[PDB]
Amino acid sequence: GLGYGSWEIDPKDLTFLKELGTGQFGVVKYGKWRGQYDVAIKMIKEGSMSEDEFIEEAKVMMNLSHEKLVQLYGVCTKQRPIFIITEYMANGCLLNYLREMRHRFQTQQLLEMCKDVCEAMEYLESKQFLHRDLAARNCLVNDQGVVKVSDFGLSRYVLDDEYTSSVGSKFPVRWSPPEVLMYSKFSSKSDIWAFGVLMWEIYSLGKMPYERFTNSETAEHIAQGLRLYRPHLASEKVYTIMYSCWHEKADERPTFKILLSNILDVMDEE
Ligand SMILES: NC(=O)c1ncc(N2CCCCC2)nc1Nc1ccc(C2CCNCC2)cc1
Ligand SMILES: [Cl-]
Repeated sequence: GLGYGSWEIDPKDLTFLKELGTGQFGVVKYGKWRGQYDVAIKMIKEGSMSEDEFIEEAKVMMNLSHEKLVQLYGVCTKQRPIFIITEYMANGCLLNYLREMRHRFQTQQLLEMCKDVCEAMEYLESKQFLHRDLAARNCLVNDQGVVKVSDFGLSRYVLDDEYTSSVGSKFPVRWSPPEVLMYSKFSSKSDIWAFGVLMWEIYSLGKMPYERFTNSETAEHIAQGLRLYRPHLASEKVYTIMYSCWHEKADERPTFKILLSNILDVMDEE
């Protein structure tokens, strides 16, 4: 089924309706399942993914369920290439959504985008599940403007060495705390750091972090104590929240449960 019964999905039940673009593993198409239900169809470019390891982990992701997590519906593994079938998010990638100036966002909307992500992240934390590549590019936006976290944990199965070497051209340097860039120490607290940068992305309407620095310069500078400036759209109270995510000591960073409380406190003042 589609979130019910088997999670090996029959490709014959799928109809391809539009190209959505490409992501980490290549082409993504919009389709319908059994003519009724919208789905996104991730066609996994062969050689890009550690497929056996992912399919085993997919059993684990099938059991995560939260409103603000993009739902994994199943896989199509009986063909070349394999497909991953997920919830359809009609407004696309959060990063691109933020950069479309026509939306004329209120800060009330930006803050709720942060709450959306923080709720998904608190749930993953409660399940001891790291995202490992949290950023605006890995969030999606549905037809109601709701933001949801996507492709949690999938960095573990990326075979492109430019993405997994901390010095590769594609490593999420700008979203990584010093202990990751320096020692490869991943934890819930490196997710917390990334969420702070993600909050800065949102309030910066999708500007790239540290845009005047190369990856290597950024890693050096954040390690010394350089930090992202307060976005003009972020109040002091909002900036204190993202800023708290970038403490030099991991154990001084908050949890996602604390961050959620902090965001809700600010929302409740409106
Ligand atoms: N699960 C999904 O719905 C979904 N997953 C991954 C993904 N992509 C492509 C972008 C890069 C990351 C991988 N796109 C997705 N949907 C999607 C939906 C609409 C658009 C259009 C709508 C008009 N304005 C924006 C463009 C683009 C992408
Ligand atoms: Cl800067």
